[PDB]
Amino acid sequence: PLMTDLSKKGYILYDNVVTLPLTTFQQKISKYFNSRLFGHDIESFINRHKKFANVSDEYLQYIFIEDISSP
Amino acid sequence: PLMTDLSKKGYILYDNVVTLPLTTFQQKISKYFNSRLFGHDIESFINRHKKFANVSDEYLQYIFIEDISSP
Repeated sequence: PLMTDLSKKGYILYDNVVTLPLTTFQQKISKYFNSRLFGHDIESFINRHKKFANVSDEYLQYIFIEDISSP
Repeated sequence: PLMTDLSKKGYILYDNVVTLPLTTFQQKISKYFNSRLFGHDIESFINRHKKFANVSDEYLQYIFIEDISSP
């Protein structure tokens, strides 16, 4: 139920389904680990885990802890 | 404890790890490095032992004991 307040944290909700844009996730995770040394790991992880609910709607059934931790 | 002389040489300690610039590293080994002769051999050294913080930052976990002694 807290997706309502989660969407107010700079998040976008589509069709009442948690949507994970690819570029935002890649840019956010690129600031923590080296891209060159982990690109194959990232692509292998996403290829075997990604799921799309539409032709263009692609999301990951994963939620971080920082974006949901209360301040 | 060698920070007294390391700082005088213009080097900086990053994450308690000595930093050696790549450009000045290649300056001394210009005669000892050749693309046609030593490039393939030096690649196995570079990829195996040299580690970088990111794409831009470069450092080596080694120092020249003979090159730091005052003549």
